[PDB]
Amino acid sequence: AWPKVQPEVNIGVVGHVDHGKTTLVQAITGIWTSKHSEETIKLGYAETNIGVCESCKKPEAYVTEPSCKSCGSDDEPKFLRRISFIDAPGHEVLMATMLSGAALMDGAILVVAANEPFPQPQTREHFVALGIIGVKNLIIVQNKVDVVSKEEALSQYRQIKQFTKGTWAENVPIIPVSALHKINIDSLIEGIEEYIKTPYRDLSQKPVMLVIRSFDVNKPGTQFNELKGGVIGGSIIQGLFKVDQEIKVLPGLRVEKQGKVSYEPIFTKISSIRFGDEEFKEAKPGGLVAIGTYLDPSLTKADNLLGSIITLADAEVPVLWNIRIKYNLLERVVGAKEMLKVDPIRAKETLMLSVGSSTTLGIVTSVKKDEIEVELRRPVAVWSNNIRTVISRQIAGRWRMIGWGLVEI
Ligand SMILES: Nc1nc2c(ncn2[C@@H]2O[C@H](COP(=O)(O)OP(=O)(O)NP(=O)(O)O)[C@@H](O)[C@H]2O)c(=O)[nH]1
Ligand SMILES: Nc1nc2c(ncn2[C@@H]2O[C@H](COP(=O)(O)OP(=O)(O)O)[C@@H](O)[C@H]2O)c(=O)[nH]1
Repeated sequence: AWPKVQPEVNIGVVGHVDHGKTTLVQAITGIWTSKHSEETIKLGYAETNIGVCESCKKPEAYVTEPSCKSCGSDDEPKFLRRISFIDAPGHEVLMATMLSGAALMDGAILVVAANEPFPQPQTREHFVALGIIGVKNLIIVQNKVDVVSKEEALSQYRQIKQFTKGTWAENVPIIPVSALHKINIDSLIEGIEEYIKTPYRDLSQKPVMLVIRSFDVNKPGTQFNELKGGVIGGSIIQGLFKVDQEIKVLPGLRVEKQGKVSYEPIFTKISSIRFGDEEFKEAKPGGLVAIGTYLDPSLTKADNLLGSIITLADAEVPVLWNIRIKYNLLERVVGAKEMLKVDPIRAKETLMLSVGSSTTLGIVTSVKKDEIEVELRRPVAVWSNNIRTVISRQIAGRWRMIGWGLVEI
């Protein structure tokens, strides 16, 4: 038998909308992401086990369920790992969610339609977005190869391989498939194993989890004495959490008093840990977890806590209202139909910073070549110095990434 274990890695599936992201995840997992249930946790999210048939031949040997029959064995295949997929379906340019999901990803798949000319505009943007959020274990999937000749396909392979020449993606593998008719889906599973390894985990590190959702899971009609603590859900970036640990939510609760706004950490205990509809006793990185608490539900209702981080109660985690960022910029942003150039940061101009799952707004109080300082509209929990942030500006009525950087403390 295969063990029931949580997902150990997140892989984001992204690409120009309509190019087949949602279908591809379904080909692999057997689940359809928009929408799914339930659950809640939004986005697209789907998990699958991944296994190998030792007797049989690769790629065909790879399997997402515990049977080797397809290669001729009644033998049980070797369990490799459980993985999860996160894809943001539908409307794009809407992503402060690409930034949330950004910090969840241990690697990505960029879906490229084969019956359409490459790069499309949203396809170039996603390729830069990926560099900015610094997720570099990347497989490029050439989808819909079934609608075009081996030849039209190799042509696009040429174009893609060329377009990544000189880039950090120069050696990123390109895998042809049909998500809709399920062709060569095994080559892809092989590639995922080869090109997106579960990262080193250090379990001694201080537990930290980004909150991407919060619910009140009590159904209407629920008797008061049967009520359930608020549920927070999100993904653990480091350390591990255990049922019954004491934890706190940062920045936490927000106070008026009555004209001067501050933030108080929110303290509570972990009542339960769920991955999918599986309960567990611990939560490590990878996958999206649902943490039950002893919190008054009105605290977690309707994603109130979105953007928070969760640490253990006695953890030491600065909450700052001003931050120093060592930053790089892009020379040009894809912009309108034409390439656009980014002005250097100017004093007092307001910016959008994504830290972890937080998207928070700030006014730039100092600017130099490699560093800037911003006054934040809302404080951010900085759980370490390595923390990557994504600077974005207001360009044409819509917020758009102009570069990235490291928060310094
Ligand atoms: N650990 C834990 N997770 C829970 C619990 N109840 C629900 N979850 C998790 O929360 C999600 C399910 O939310 P759901 O039951 O749909 O609540 P809801 O319908 O959104 N709330 P509402 O009806 O108020 O809109 C899943 O991720 C599930 O695993 C619980 O008691 N403990
Ligand atoms: N022929 C063909 N059609 C596909 C393939 N993948 C997706 N589609 C179709 O493309 C349309 C939108 O694809 P979808 O999975 O929703 O991509 P998304 O919008 O990026 O999430 C749907 O009608 C799918 O049936 C494929 O591999 N081959």
